[PDB]
Amino acid sequence: MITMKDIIREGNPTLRAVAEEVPVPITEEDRQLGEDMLTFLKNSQDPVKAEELQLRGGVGLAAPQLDISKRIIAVHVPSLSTVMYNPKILSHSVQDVCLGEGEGCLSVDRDVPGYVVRHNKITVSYFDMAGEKHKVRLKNYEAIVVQHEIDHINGIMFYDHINKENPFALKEGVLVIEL
Ligand SMILES: CCCCC[C@H](CC(=O)NO)C(=O)N[C@H](C(=O)N1CCC[C@H]1CO)C(C)C
Ligand code: NI
Repeated sequence: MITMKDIIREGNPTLRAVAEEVPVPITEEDRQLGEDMLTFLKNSQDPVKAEELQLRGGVGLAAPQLDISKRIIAVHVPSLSTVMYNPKILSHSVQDVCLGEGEGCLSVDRDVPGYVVRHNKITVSYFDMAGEKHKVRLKNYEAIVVQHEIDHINGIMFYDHINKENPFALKEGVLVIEL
């Protein structure tokens, strides 16, 4: 089962590499990995299990974070709960958005203050565990989570987006989500 022991941290080069496309039809191993990833997210959100297993809560996870350089992401937003294989953003809004409390990441063991501005709306295509294609329109928090995970498969970390000089600057027009 995935626990914090399996999640690599900032400094590990795999987090900055570009993940490899996975085969379609989906391999049984990639299917299994996806299942284990979703199970981790659910476990991390269960107050009791999170304590038992000493897990940090998370709403998304990308294969590279497990030192598996593959384009596989799992999301469990408290809704949206699924595993996306070879996900790609086909289009996005002009309008941007950011979480008022900033972002964190299971691979980052330090607090990095500041706004992470992303697109408020995105259209994403992906293959599910059965290798069947889906095209979904996401927005707000769900869009933020998916962009955070897709960034991982492109070797990008949330803090790469922070304006170090002015971390809480808010360009006129950007939306804010407060959880
Ligand atoms: C919103 C963008 C998606 C964040 C995904 C991460 C999980 C992760 O490491 N993904 O790669 C998470 O849950 N992080 C948490 C997080 O940043 N959260 C949880 C509630 C919303 C937001 C607050 O900043 C903290 C607990 C580390
Ligand atoms: Ni992360």
